Amino acid sequence: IFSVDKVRADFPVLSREVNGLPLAYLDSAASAQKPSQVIDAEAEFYRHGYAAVHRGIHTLSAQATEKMENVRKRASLFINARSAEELVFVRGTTEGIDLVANSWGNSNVRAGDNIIISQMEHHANIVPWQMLCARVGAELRVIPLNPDGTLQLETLPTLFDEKTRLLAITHVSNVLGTENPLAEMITLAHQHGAKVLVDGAQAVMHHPVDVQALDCDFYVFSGHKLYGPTGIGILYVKEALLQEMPPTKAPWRFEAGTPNTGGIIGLGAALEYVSALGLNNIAEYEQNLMHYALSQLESVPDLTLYGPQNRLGVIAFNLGKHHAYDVGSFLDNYGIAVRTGHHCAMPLMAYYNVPAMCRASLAMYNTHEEVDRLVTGLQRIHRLLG
Amino acid sequence: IFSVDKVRADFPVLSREVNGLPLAYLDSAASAQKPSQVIDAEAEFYRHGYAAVHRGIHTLSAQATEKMENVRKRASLFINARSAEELVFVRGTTEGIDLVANSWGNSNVRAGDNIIISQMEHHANIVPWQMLCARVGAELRVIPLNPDGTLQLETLPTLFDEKTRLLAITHVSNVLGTENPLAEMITLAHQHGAKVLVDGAQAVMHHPVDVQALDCDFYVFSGHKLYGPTGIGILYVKEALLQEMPPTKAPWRFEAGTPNTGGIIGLGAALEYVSALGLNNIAEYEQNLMHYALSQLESVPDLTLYGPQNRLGVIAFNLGKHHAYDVGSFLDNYGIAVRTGHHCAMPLMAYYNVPAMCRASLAMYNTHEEVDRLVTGLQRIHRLLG
Ligand SMILES: *Cc1c(COP(=O)(O)O)cnc(C)c1O
Ligand SMILES: *Cc1c(COP(=O)(O)O)cnc(C)c1O
Repeated sequence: IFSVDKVRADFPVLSREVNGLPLAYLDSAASAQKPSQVIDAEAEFYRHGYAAVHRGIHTLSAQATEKMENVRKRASLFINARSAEELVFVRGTTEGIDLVANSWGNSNVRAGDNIIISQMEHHANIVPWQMLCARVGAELRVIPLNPDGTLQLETLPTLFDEKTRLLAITHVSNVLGTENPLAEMITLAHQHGAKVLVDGAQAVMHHPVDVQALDCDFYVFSGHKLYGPTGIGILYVKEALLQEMPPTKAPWRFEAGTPNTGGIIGLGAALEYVSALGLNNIAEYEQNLMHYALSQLESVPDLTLYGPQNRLGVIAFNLGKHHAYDVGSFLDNYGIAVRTGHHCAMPLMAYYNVPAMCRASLAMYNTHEEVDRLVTGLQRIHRLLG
Repeated sequence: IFSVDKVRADFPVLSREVNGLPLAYLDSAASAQKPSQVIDAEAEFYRHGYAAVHRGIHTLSAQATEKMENVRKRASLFINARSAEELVFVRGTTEGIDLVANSWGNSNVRAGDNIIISQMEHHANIVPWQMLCARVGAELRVIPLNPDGTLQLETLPTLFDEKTRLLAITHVSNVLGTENPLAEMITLAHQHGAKVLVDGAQAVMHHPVDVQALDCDFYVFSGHKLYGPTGIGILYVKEALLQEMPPTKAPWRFEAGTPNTGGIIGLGAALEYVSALGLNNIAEYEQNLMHYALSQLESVPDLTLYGPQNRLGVIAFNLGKHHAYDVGSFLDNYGIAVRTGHHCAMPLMAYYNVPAMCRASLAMYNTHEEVDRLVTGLQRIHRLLG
């Protein structure tokens, strides 16, 4: 069983004070805090094993290359890829998606074709497809939202046709916490010969992810949101699709310039740390924390929530008519870190006819007590400003 | 005055053993070792100040944004840029050059134009221009080498004309250690309205670099070669050239996706560390170490050296008719790390009619004693295999 107090003890930032008050870090969806096992694994590599990694002759370089390829293998097991060679080290989810849009998109999407995204996508899964469509004269189509923050699945027959080359879809919305029915959507897409890229940046820390079971063609996620270092992400490419991506041999073709070995070592340690805790244990604790928060938040007057009741990870909200920026500033003044703004999801904001929302993340190291501070803080803000 | 023993004490890898023997790390040009001030600055950020950085409302996010912008300012002072906003955080020199080739190259190089590179360039300063030239139907022209590893400057009048849009040139050759006459070459290039991109990845650790005095239009270098973390480099863009680079406002337009704040913090600490030592002190010590090495190497039979006598940082060599790979393996078997292969400079190898060379780097933490081990090792290898 999960013990949040033991987990929290691994994270040295969580003891920090902010504005003289104990930090309540509810912004893990923007970036997660890192355990000392991750911090120290990277530091130890720099301290005792550092070298360049291009199968250099000498010992440190050869040992560092092997360390990096062992992390690649561990990442492929983490997402149940068939082969370690299907995994590409990228700088982040943003770059991984862009890499696919140029390497695969440029030679597989032609004039008169269409690409399907959704109205809940992060900008990182919108802009590369907008650019590709303008480059080649294709059409970008958008699955719309329901008020509850789920996709209007009934619109799929009007969007998928013989010229649909790609579906690019978020696994979990970074704003609403909606989890999309990927397996079923992928079956549909493949019936038309379309490939599927999954943006999984908000999925891989909340429960197991199996790309063989999903049968997705591309899958991308971010190291820094998986309790890992910045500057490193993972792009999964189904080995079959390398024949559609013209250029040495794969993974390494897509890793030009010096690898971020520091970040790779830390990412490996983060996968180990998460696996040692167990993703199903994490899921169970976070789901219970989420249910406690949504129940307590019922007692906040004039609170508006956006998204489905079964959200993962994040709670998007606005308080009365107060601007999200001001709600966020008051919460920060209490030592509570939430995120405000458009969350790199302006089409989603436009759908709800707001310019901005507040967002609280509830991660595996957050507590019922921190939820209580958020609830109390929102009540205080409402009294003081209403 | 420089004390190499005090410097070496800051670098924990240098006490490492390899093949049971004390490491002699002569491969800093591939990647440099890092002092604990750099390692710990990054670790400390992760331990006590970590957050996302998009001017997020809350305190940690705001303080982290300010940390990253202070590193940007420190980097601009380090290279004497006019304004911190002229500096772009990139993933590395490879990506920084590619960024210029697409952002500036695509909208300033047209059919029938030409771009000038040199025969000593790293592939990172060749491939983006080859690609751009094929995209737009321009011509790629190459300044050839002299046997001594210097540029054939007399060929410039046949290469520069009214259609020359860009000169892309290495500050210091990663193989030969040749330092090119940038200031003069930049005057010539600007007389034809051509811009100049300088690849400075092997320059910025050896002596001061002043982009205002050079008047270069772009300048790029790598964090991991400047005693800093991996996954981070610097691209300098003369502010005037942002009008020629169409798209928010600059530096930040060219930094999509999450910044590598871990790497940025470590890069700042590396600049501080290098500045505290003093680049002129470093230059003086490395020049004396180099002169000692070239003098001692005279006593190695059948040694071939490539490059000018006034090289910086690296000594490229081959031993008799033995393959560089085998020379490198014997040296590694003695605990001495050199690099072998084509060094990402195949046109340079082809000019010298060899497939590969050995390369020893002599950095600020290397010693006369390590030079003696290299000399002894080469004599031993020659006896044993001749
Ligand atoms: C954060 C995020 C991204 C961007 O990921 P980076 O690694 O920062 O580039 C893309 N998509 C989603 C859903 C995200 O939450
Ligand atoms: C190492 C090097 C590069 C590549 O730099 P990265 O930061 O590894 O991408 C480019 N040019 C020269 C001269 C180099 O030495």
